[PDB]
Amino acid sequence: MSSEYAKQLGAKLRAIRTQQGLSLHGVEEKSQGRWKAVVVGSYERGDRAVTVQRLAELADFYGVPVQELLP
Amino acid sequence: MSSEYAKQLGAKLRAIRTQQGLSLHGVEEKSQGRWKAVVVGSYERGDRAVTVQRLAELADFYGVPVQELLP
Repeated sequence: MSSEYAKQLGAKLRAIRTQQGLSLHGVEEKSQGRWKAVVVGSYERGDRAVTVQRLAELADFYGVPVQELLP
Repeated sequence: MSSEYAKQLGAKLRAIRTQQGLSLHGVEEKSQGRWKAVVVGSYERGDRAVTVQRLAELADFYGVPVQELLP
């Protein structure tokens, strides 16, 4: 994905996370360790590729439609 | 992405395409060549990775919400 797309997708992932009062540590705890803070952080910065499958899994985790996370 | 996820995502991409009466050639024509028949075909079989950005672009092209294409 383009740098801009990855950056914007990561920004929405960060916004949705913070919006429901979760820190990266909080995400790791709530997900029983499935979603590691370091990994989610990398997705949010756009430093690591977020696959469609992963995006769908995160959307479900956060309780929001995939559309809300799309740039 | 898992083989099953890629396969299912491709199946929905194929279903939506055919549903609106477009052949792979038709897609290449309607998209002025942006979406090549060989490439879209590979996405449909799950032989080539479909990025989130690409999925969003295809959803727009087909005129359907991204959700309709998600396994």
